[PDB]
Amino acid sequence: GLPVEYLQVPSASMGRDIKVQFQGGGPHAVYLLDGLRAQDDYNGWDINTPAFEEYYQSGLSVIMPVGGQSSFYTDWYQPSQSNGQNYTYKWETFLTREMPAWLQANKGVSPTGNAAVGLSMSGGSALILAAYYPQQFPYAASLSGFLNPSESWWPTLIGLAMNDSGGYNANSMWGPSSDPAWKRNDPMVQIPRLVANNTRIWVYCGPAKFLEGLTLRTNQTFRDTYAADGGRNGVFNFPPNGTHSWPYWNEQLVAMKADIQHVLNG
Repeated sequence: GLPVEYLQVPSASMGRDIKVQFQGGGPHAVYLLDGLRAQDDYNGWDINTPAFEEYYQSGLSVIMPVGGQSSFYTDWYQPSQSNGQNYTYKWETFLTREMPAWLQANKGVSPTGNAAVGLSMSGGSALILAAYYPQQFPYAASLSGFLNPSESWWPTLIGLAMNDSGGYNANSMWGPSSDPAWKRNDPMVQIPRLVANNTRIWVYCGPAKFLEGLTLRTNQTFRDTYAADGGRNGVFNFPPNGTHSWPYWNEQLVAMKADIQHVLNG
């Protein structure tokens, strides 16, 4: 393995340095993306789980970016017009070009053959990353993600969640919900890409009752649509007693370990 390192990785596009938590152990890597309330000091996976301990000696490096609260790890249209953001979020640019090039040049981490693992806001992001960058991400996991952001109740619920996580503006990110950027970044809409790429996908989920019914309809509709579209490379875990929380999110990270090992490492 490797002692956990704390890296400063420059982002030309965002005009600043992005902190990155890193643990070596192999040329391919698991990207652990954070949730809606991503803090600026440490990645949620490291604050809350033994994710590093669990992938030590796995044959895989672990990459744990820091920051990007309410960013959906996407390239925003503009700075958030609401909370005085003085720059434009460009996290997709960062994760698909700037971080991997840094990591290949300085550490020999391969820019292809990796896994994207996301939760909450980045669950969908991990699927979108694999949909448009299949060489970089043959494996993607969404744990309690927004599988259908562009549809029905979700744009409002996302906008309200961002409002409540740092005062961010979904309008600055992807425009109003009629904007095509909403459907470009909708995992449900991009299922044919996941099917065409033969991406290995791992999907978990487990007022409040209304909210559960919304996620249940959305996630079952996702599963249904993936299978109807020819998907053969998915795992869908909807345990009744699973929760929307770090211990179950970690339980899923552990359960897919062997899965990621076989896919990325043959």
